[PDB]
Amino acid sequence: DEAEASKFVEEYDRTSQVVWNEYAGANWNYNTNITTETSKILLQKNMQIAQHTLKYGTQARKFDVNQLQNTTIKRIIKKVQDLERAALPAQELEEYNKILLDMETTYSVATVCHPQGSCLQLEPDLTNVMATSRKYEDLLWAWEGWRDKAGRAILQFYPKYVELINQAARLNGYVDAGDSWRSMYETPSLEQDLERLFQELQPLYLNLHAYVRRALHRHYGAQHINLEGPIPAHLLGNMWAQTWSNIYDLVVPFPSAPSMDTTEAMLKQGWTPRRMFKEADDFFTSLGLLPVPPEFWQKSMLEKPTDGREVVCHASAWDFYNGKDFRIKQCTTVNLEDLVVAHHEMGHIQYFMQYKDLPVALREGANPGFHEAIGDVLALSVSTPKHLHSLNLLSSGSDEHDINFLMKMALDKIAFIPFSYLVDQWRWRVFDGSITKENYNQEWWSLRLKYQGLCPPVPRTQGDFDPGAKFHIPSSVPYIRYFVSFIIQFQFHEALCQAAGHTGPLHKCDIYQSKEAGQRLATAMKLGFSRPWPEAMQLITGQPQMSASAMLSYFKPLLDWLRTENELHGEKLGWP
Ligand SMILES: *[C@@H]1O[C@H](CO[C@@H]2O[C@@H](C)[C@@H](O)[C@@H](O)[C@@H]2O)[C@@H](O[C@@H]2O[C@H](CO)[C@@H](O[C@@H]3O[C@H](CO[C@H]4O[C@H](CO)[C@@H](O)[C@H](O)[C@@H]4O[C@@H]4O[C@H](CO)[C@@H](O)[C@H](O)[C@H]4NC(C)=O)[C@@H](O)[C@H](O[C@H]4O[C@H](CO)[C@@H](O)[C@H](O)[C@@H]4O[C@@H]4O[C@H](CO)[C@@H](O)[C@H](O)[C@H]4NC(C)=O)[C@@H]3O)[C@H](O)[C@H]2NC(C)=O)[C@H](O)[C@H]1NC(C)=O
Ligand SMILES: C[C@H](N[C@H](C(=O)O)[C@@H]1CCCN1C(=O)[C@@H](N)Cc1ccccc1)C(=O)N1CCC[C@H]1C(=O)O
Ligand SMILES: *[C@@H]1O[C@H](CO)[C@@H](O)[C@H](O)[C@H]1NC(C)=O
Ligand SMILES: [Cl-]
Ligand SMILES: [Cl-]
Ligand SMILES: [Zn+2]
Repeated sequence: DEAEASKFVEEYDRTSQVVWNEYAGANWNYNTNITTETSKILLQKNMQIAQHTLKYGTQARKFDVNQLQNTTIKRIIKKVQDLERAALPAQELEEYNKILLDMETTYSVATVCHPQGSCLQLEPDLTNVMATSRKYEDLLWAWEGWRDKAGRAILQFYPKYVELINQAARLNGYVDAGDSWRSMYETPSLEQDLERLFQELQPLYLNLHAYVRRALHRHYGAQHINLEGPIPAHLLGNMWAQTWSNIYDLVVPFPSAPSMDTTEAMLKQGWTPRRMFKEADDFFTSLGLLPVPPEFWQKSMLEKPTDGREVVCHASAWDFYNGKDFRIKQCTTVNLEDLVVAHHEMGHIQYFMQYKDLPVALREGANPGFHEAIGDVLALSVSTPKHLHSLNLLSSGSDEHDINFLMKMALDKIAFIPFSYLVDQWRWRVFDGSITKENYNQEWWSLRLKYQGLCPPVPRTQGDFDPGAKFHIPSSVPYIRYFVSFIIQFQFHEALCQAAGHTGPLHKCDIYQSKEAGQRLATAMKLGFSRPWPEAMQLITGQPQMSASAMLSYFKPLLDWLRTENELHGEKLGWP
């Protein structure tokens, strides 16, 4: 009956709200007051939600959904039939939840110590080392040490995790966990579409890579940089070499056009975590988008707590499933990177608020990439010299300043493309059994080489598990969403710049206060997961494909500059 599928999704919706709230409830209380008290309540909440998932998922499975007339109801029920981990038998479920928890915990408490000297955590201590050291051996120490202590300690967990995550996926009708993850895009052509997009950004990436390598050669010495080879992975200013803007100082196109210390000026002006998020909120509301509610301000955690209570520090945005309570937890450092991340997280919150009246099953982004993209869009405008100046973080003109800013943007946006691409290429092949525990690491480095053109500064040996040194691997968060985000964020920016009436070069656009730009975003965000994502894309951009052409157009002046510069020096693009 049509009416009985209707009643079912109504009940699911009512009961999911309550149960999901309680779990987000408990999970929050844990994350922002790790104790074994909150940790014991979290465990009990895990079983509660698994038990509701099972109850509802079993019932949803009894609907012959072909026969379902209403498309929203068909779509909700189809999703409820996926139990996720709740599909597992009781034993396996217990052990998977515990694997996830032990992996996350291992990663987040791992420290690197000098022999009778200090122990360094990943944030801020090792992150700052990677960002600011210019000494090969000091970078290597932090780079190797992090892998020694985080990645190797993940390895004892990973095989069992893969086994249980694949098992849950097969139990929900997928072939393996990767297949389950890719199905979030509802795009049978996903893998080839992503490949084409990655191929489109190779000229820009290869030219960026070659110019950066020559600049490293100049700093680190001819004996340590091969001008036709991969770059050693510890020299890019970032623990994973996944963004390169901390070595802007070594690579500036035009040293003659100096620019302000963004970080120093924020500090210099006593920016706090709160001002950072307040500025993010202001940008959202300038677009006519929704302000975060008063509750957000009361309950969010915007900086490492100081009552000596212990917390999980990775920036994250939280929906509590009651249409009222949305939160961010981030141990905000006062710097440029973190201001972007504030925007990133605030984009998540905006989406939560835009779709909060849908059925919970439809409360997701049009695809995971759209969710990751929202904040970054706003942040592209934020990073303009024009905007940074309006916030009193830059002094201003020239072609030089322009090429300098593009370079700064490139070391964030372009460098991340291969990295964000390779992560799930690796995991997809682990999940499908192509990569086994005997070759996790070797296959990671194959992809690190093939896609990013990087090599490990020291030989890896059996027992290393470098992937486990990147948060999302032990936390089991899919990563392709970030490669998608990075492409479609420039298309969004181009479309909103167009809505806003900007003309001339795309990278000069700043959509601050554009109500036309807000309306495009709001309409798409309001859809949630109610319609195939090409419809949200078409709402924003007027067409329905993912496309690198906007990112290319944004970067085109930099492409020309890098070609001229690379050609002048005879660079050989790539790493034979
Ligand atoms: C197939 O089924 C789907 C699903 O049906 C729904 O779910 C199933 C399981 C059954 O329960 C159904 O009975 C139930 O209808 C059908 O899709 C639905 O179709 C109707 C319209 O035909 C849509 O109604 C719109 O709903 C929005 C918002 O909905 C929520 O939020 C409101 C405000 O917060 C609140 O008033 C509602 O009660 C509702 O509540 C939420 O419900 C979800 C669960 O569904 C729950 O999880 C939430 O927690 C809960 N929220 C709260 C607060 O508790 C509503 O805003 C719309 O109003 C406008 O639309 C009318 C039509 O044009 C218009 O006459 C009104 O004046 C009003 O106008 C607009 O108002 C705006 C803003 O103020 C204004 O700017 C505009 O100018 C104005 N527009 C005009 C005049 O053009 C509206 O009623 C449902 O959204 C929709 N559900 C979804 C998400 O798909 C589908 O129709 C069926 N298909 C077929 C083949 O028939
Ligand atoms: C810091 C940023 N943090 C993430 C993040 O915000 O995504 C955190 C951790 C990963 C999940 N996450 C969240 O906050 C989610 N609750 C977001 C979400 C998931 C599903 C549905 C809706 C919303 C991040 O890792 N980033 C940011 C860019 C690159 C990547 C990285 O650091 O490697
Ligand atoms: C932290 O946890 C303990 C045990 O759950 C609790 O009693 C205490 O109130 C919490 N502290 C804060 C500040 O939330
Ligand atoms: Cl690595
Ligand atoms: Cl994803
Ligand atoms: Zn995110």
